[PDB]
Amino acid sequence: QHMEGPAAVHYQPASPPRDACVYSSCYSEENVWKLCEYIKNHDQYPLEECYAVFISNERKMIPIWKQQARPGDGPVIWDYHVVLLHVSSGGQSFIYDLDTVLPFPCLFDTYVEDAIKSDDDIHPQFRRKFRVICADSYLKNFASDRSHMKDSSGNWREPPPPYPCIETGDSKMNLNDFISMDPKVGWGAVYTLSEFTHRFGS
Repeated sequence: QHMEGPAAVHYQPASPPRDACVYSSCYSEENVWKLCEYIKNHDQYPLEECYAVFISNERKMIPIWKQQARPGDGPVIWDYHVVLLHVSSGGQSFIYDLDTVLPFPCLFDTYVEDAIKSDDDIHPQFRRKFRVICADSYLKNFASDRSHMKDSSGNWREPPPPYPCIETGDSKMNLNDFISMDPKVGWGAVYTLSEFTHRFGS
């Protein structure tokens, strides 16, 4: 036997159940934005405990396992993917990924072990980096006009979410500044996988 040695065994989710959340396939940046908006308006948790997490790399090709789009043991290769991180006040982190087949929410270490996996044996151009943006800053600064989701004739590659584009007073499109993992660009902090797990893991 091994003791763990605060443990959020009675943790109450910060969102409704998965199937009650606003969701559009291939718009995880907006799915996460809508979770942040829910948390802000629900007055259950401080918004400052929550983070939007962009996952990508220089070549924009990241594997993620346990994804609903490819049931089974293989990964989805995304250009980028976004999840919500809640660092609960006792220190235990939870990941909210509407696209995972893992629990919603999922303990941080379980998500990193099963959905992300180690980069040690991954071909280097597929290795993952993480941009972590406070949810308040994400709601204040993110904007997307969805122009990246159209084909060469201007028609939707994937059907858009059923509400108007997210925009701010300062921008109608800055998605590339969140997908970027250049720390000189955008908002938040950029981590390698080992830095990310060192920072938030138990």
